[PDB]
Amino acid sequence: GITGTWYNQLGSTFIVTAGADGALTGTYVTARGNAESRYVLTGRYDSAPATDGSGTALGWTVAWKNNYRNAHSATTWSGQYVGGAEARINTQWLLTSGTTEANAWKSTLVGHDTFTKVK
Amino acid sequence: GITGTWYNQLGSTFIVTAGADGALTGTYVTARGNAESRYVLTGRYDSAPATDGSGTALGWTVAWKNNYRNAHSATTWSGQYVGGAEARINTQWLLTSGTTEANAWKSTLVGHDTFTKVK
Amino acid sequence: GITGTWYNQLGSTFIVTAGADGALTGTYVTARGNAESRYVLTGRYDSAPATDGSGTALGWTVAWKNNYRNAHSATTWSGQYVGGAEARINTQWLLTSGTTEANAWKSTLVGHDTFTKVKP
Amino acid sequence: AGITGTWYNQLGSTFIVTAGADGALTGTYVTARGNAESRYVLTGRYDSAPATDGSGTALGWTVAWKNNYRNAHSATTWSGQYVGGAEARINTQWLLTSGTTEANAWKSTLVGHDTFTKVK
Repeated sequence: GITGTWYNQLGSTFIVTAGADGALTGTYVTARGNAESRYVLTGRYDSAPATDGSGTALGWTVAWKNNYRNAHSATTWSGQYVGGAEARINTQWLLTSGTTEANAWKSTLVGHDTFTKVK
Repeated sequence: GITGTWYNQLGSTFIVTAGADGALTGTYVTARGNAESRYVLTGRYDSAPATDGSGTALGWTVAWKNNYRNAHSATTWSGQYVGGAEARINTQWLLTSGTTEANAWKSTLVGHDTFTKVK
Repeated sequence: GITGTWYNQLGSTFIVTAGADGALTGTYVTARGNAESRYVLTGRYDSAPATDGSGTALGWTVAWKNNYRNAHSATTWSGQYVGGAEARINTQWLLTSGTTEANAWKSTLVGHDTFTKVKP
Repeated sequence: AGITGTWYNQLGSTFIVTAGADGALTGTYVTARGNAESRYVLTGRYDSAPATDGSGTALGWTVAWKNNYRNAHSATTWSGQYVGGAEARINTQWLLTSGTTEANAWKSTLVGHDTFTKVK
């Protein structure tokens, strides 16, 4: 149920393969949809989830460097897959920027994102 | 730099290798430190950080399932490596459990961990 | 604008008054809705926001103790009010429970709530 | 309780609070510069009947970053626990939300952690 293409509310797209061993690998593409807008992702999921209607736990990381650009920052998503007709990945994320020690206090943004199988 | 053996405040161990293409791979071992406590990690880091004194942004995920136990949860760590003598990795983390839709609102914990090369 | 009765997605009600000095005072009602589910809230908001089409920053706290129960915990919401056609207050929140030292690493939940003046 | 008094964080900030019998926290927060222009009102709540098993006392507070001398259009909320004793401490996480346009709300909220002690 996880492997495939997911869309968030703001225009982003994440293509992921969920391997049998717990691995997530894919590419995350930012709103521009550009080759310059593609980044690698890697994560982990619960490959033996409860079958009692509970969600499947997962997280992934994107570092925001590719061959064309580098924002010197890393986003991690933590969340759960929810299957069925209303299939959704519900997440919270933390975005950390590389800063100097004095600015370290304001290094990390926190948000949330919901992903769906259609836009 | 990043490649190595790090320890958090509480006794967990993070064995990581940082690769040229921006990959983090390794093993996370919880405080007990036996075989049943070893978990696979994956992540990313900025492989070309700023040269001005800023940290190196990075993130990883551990799904809390191995061959012996499955907690049906995943933590992601978002942070930065600060080099020099007294190298440290300062993070924030999100731990999400798989839950029913009714309990989702309390599926995620947040905290902070600091890692150093000394135990 | 902020003053009034607001509702989240999960059934709760935030009854708030925005004071001229930047105070928020009021009552937070969890989903059950009877008198054992009413708690005091206090908070602060930016009483002179920017005129560039930005939101209005605010936050508040509720400690989960009233005369009927005590959960030994407290939630704070940090957020912004966005006015407009369908006025809303977008927030993230942190819930901390009282714990021992050995358990303080799992003391804090994180989540987000969207409040509207229209009840779901 | 325990909580009433002056608390210092590592970055040079100071907060002076009074804990009321009914769960009120009121006071002032002073950022590192230390003068009038660096002083802000704080309001919050705490568990006035904590457990007696040695757990912490849950609490939280909010500061909106506006005084009579300046306005940053943001507010911070701290959620945490007081832990009493000889080395008393308030351990917190915080969220700092800034007022922004809709296009930038995704990037409105910083999260971090602060520990407050009674010695500077």
